[PDB]
Amino acid sequence: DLPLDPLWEFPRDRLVLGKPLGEGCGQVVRAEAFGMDPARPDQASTVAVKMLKDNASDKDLADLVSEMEVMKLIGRHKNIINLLGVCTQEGPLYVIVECAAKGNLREFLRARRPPDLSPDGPRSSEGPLSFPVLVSCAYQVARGMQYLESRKCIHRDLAARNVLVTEDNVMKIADFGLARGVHHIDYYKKTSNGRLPVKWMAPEALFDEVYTHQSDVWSFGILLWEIFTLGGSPYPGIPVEELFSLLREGHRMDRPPHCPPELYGLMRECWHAAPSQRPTFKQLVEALDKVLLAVSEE
Ligand SMILES: C=CC(=O)N1CCN(CCCn2c(=O)c(-c3c(Cl)c(OC)cc(OC)c3Cl)cc3cnc(NC)nc32)CC1
Repeated sequence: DLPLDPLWEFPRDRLVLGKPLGEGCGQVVRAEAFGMDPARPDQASTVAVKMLKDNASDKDLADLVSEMEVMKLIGRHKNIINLLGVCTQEGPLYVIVECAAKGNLREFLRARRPPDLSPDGPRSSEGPLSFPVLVSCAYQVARGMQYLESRKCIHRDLAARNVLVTEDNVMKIADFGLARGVHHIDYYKKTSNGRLPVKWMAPEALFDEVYTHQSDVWSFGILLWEIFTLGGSPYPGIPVEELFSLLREGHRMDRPPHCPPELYGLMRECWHAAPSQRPTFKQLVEALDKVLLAVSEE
């Protein structure tokens, strides 16, 4: 059956599968792994494991294998979900990646929105989220995307919900190696979560089925809006039908409340019609870095 890759192959009996982590289009499971670091063979670690759905066609198998091989080639970076190991021999196909304890960025932000709350303590009107951390989140997603771009990897669905947050609040770009079938997209279809993925698509991607890294930049611009709305849904109260014509008329989202003009400027820059007139991820990393270092250091 599948070829043995000793560099990545991990003994399946060293896995202890646990509770699911989400939906997927295979099954994702939180698992316990022993000896992932071969220097510490009896040391436990929490990982994420992707497997095949019950009654999976040969396509579902080919998709996961394809996704497995993409992650091998892209390599390691602190701001993406990294491949840890695989199980290809003598049993079902397992793909083992890093686990993000705090879930996706959208839920992270929404669950940490600021407080008519009865004031206790010295910091009652002080929410968990502060401006510099928000910028840091944006900066990390940018650096992560930059790495992917350098690996000639286009995400095609960059969004706050496709960014994962670790125990130490590190942003990791999720699901970057998926074959999402961009020729059969139901633009009207609303996900289980209530999301309309069409709201993250660049015009050249939506209208012309053209994806580039500049297409991801457009998406990143939408992600920027999500961050500083603390998990707000883009184009509020606009159904897909209206979004079509609005985008054709060149409509853009308004400046969100409590958002400095520097960042709304970057958003609008990412939403420039001409892809060449949008910033690169390298420029985004640099721009966001300047804002990050401009914080008051007491
Ligand atoms: C697409 C529709 C959908 O409805 N959904 C539900 C939400 N979404 C679940 C997040 C659960 N989840 C993953 O899918 C992965 C993960 C990632 Cl990103 C990979 O990218 C390359 C690859 C991979 O296998 C190869 C795994 Cl297994 C890693 C991961 C780490 N941590 C956590 N904790 C919540 N959850 C993860 C999966 C997509």
